[PDB]
Formats: sequence, C-alpha cells, structure tokens
Amino acid sequence: MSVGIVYGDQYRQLCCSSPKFGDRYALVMDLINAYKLIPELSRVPPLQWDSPSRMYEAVTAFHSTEYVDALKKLQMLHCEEKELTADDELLMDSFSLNYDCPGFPSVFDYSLAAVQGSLAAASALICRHCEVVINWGGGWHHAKRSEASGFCYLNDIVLAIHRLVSSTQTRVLYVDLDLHHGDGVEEAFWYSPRVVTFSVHHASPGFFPGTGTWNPIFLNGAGRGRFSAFNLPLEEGINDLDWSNAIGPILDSLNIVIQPSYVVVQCGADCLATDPHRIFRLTNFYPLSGYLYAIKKILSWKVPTLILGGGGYNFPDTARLWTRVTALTIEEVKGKKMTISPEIPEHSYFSRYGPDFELDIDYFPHSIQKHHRRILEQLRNYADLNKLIYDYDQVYQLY
Ligand SMILES: O=C(NO)c1ccc(Cn2c3c(c4cc(F)ccc42)S[C@@H](c2ccccc2)C3)s1
Ligand SMILES: [K+]
Ligand SMILES: [K+]
Ligand SMILES: [Zn+2]
Repeated sequence: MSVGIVYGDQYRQLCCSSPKFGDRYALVMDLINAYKLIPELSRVPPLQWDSPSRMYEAVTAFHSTEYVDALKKLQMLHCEEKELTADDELLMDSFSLNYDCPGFPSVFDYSLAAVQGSLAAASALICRHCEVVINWGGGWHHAKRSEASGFCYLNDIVLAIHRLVSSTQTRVLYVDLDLHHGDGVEEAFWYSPRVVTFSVHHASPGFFPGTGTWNPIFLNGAGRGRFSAFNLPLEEGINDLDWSNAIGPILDSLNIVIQPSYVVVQCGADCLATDPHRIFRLTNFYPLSGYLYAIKKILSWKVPTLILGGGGYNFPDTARLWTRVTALTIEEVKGKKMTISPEIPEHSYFSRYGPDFELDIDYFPHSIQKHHRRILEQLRNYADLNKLIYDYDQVYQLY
C-alpha cells in the first residue's frame, strides 16, 4: 500500500523552532528529499481544528486543562519579553516547565505541531489511505498528563494511540526503541490491556528517567492492564547484533500473542554509537543496523504501522539513520528497491555531513537470557488474564 510521511511549510518551521532540537527536522526531511524518496511518499498534512474548543478537547483527551492553560501562558509570557512574576514561576514549577523543559517563544505551537502530525498519521492509517505513516516531527514519549519531562511538553504518541484504539476489538502494540524508557506512554496505558507497551532502553542508577527496570519486582501494569507493560533494560555498550538478538524474539512473540490492529514505533536515534550520550553502539549500516533489523521485522507483520522520531542529538547521524529507515519502509511496503548512494547528495545541509560526507555513520562495531525468561512468563500471564489462545511451543522456540 501507500507509505505516508508528515511535512508542510508551517510544520517544518514549527518543528525547527525549539532551542534543543534546532533544525534537526529540516536536515532529516532535506536528506530524505536529496535521496529522491519524496515522490514515493504520500504527503500527510498535519491535522488542524475548526475551533480552539475542538483543539482543547483533542489535547485534553490525555492532558489536564490546567496543564494546557499553563503551557499556553508560558508561550505568551516568552513572546512578550518580560520577567516571570513569583506566582508565574511557582505555577510553571508545579508543571515541571522550568529546568529540562524551559519556556521559549513557540513552546506551545512547537509542542502542538507534533500532536497535529501524529494525529493526522493515525487518521491516515485508520481510513486505510496509507499502510505505514512516518512522522519525524513526533515521538515525545516522556510528556505526562500534567507534567513536561525530558523536553517533551505534549505526548503526541499517547493521543495518536488513543485515536487508534478509539477507532473500529482494536489492540495497539507500542514499541519504544529510544535509548530512554518510554515512561509517559507506558504510564498513560498502565491500566489498559488493549494498548501493550514495550520499551527497550538503557537503565542505570541516576540515568533519566529512572523507570523501566527493577524497583526487587518488575511492575508491568495494574488492574485490567496487568502484565501489559514490557521493559528490557540493557547495560551500556550493546552493539547492533546483541541489541537485535535481545529484542527480536520479544517483538515476534508480542506480535504473535497480541495480534495487534496497529503498531506504533518510537524510533529515537540516541542509541547510535555517535550520539553524544555514548551509551549504546547501534549504527545505520545496511548491507545490519539494529534499528533497521527491528523496523524490517515489524513491517514484515503487514500490520498498519505508525513510525515516529524522538531522541537523537547527533543531527546529521539522526538524519542518516531516519533516511535509511524511510528507504527500508518504502522497500518493505511498496516492494520497490530504493537504491541509496553511499555519498551524501548535494543539498542545502551538505556541509553538515563533513568531513567524510558518507551515509554510513563513522563507527566500526566490535543477563539478557534472564530478561527473556521473565518476559516469556509475563507474556504467558498477559495471555492467561486476557484469555488469548496461542501456540506456547511456537513462542518458546523464538527465544
Ligand atoms: O532522549 C531523550 N528521551 O528519549 C531525553 C530525555 C531527557 C534528556 C536529557 N537531556 C539532555 C540534554 C537536554 C536538554 C533539555 F532541554 C532537556 C533534556 C536534556 S543535552 C543532552 C546531552 C547528552 C550528552 C552530551 C551532551 C548533551 C542530554 S534527552
Ligand atoms: K526506549
Ligand atoms: K498497557
Ligand atoms: Zn532518548
């Protein structure tokens, strides 16, 4: 079927307006365009509303009205340059709109744009216009109902998933490949068995955000959502092959047992060896990149799939990975080989890919069993609670 991608003049401007991510979205979309992939991709325009009331209703489907009000006020205050009052500082602090989530003149428009993009992508999948939609302007998994966290202000992912499950028994599998635990998305659906969340991440004492590991039992959801939240915490230094072998059987087993109506994939690029975090050692190599291995396996299920961005602080290498992810998605969905030159094509941001100007990232690659057994038990428990019938032998053999 069609492969959708979210972009537009306003969307590009708004996604490039944040001080933290700067022009990362521009580099990603321009590298995709420079490799002549845009004519293969169906443009999905960001969702717009008919009234401020309809926008509020859509955003407050997850977030509190007072939090959205505070975020709007923060944008207004940063627009008309004037110091915050003591009461303003206190209000912003109550919503964690202070330290890691500072104000800036376009903070609300930037945050809302990601929601508009991911909601439009969800709709495009629901009406069966595209089989896969990509939104490199989205993937902000940390935002909570009444709290900004990790430069995530509004949770585009939660609102997209909510729209998918609200459509016409619908089940959504969320896969979070970001370096960081997808705490916001996990928490939002903590009580739902219809939305299964799976985050693979680094966890270590004091490492953001501190969740998605032991606390000495593994929390995995509550009430009807019990056993429905999956986490694979991994130690520092893991490469393409070990990461692939760690998550491969989990993805296969989750797809087989859940039989999802939709798959939502957060594809945060901060696991790359060349990310300034310097924690994981993943690449964008395609002859194999763990990212490309995971995406190819997910797409092989032939389930309507939403692919989002997220983390990734090496902007050129994030662009190199996500261009490869967009080419692979076209190949797997349309069955059309997308030949990509090892040399970065001439375009606006060509100099940003120096000094080698190659598509492959400059890197030479060189405990899980216990997690696999635990996750196999959790998946059995999930199936037993929700009365899902599956071949226990088939799932066992995958690991
Ligand atoms: O990727 C994430 N979620 O998936 C993140 C959540 C919170 C994060 C932490 N984090 C980081 C920065 C930052 C800036 C912010 F305004 C808010 C959160 C921030 S500078 C970045 C860095 C790392 C190593 C070397 C130099 C710079 C780390 S990143
Ligand atoms: K993750
Ligand atoms: K859940
Ligand atoms: Zn991250």
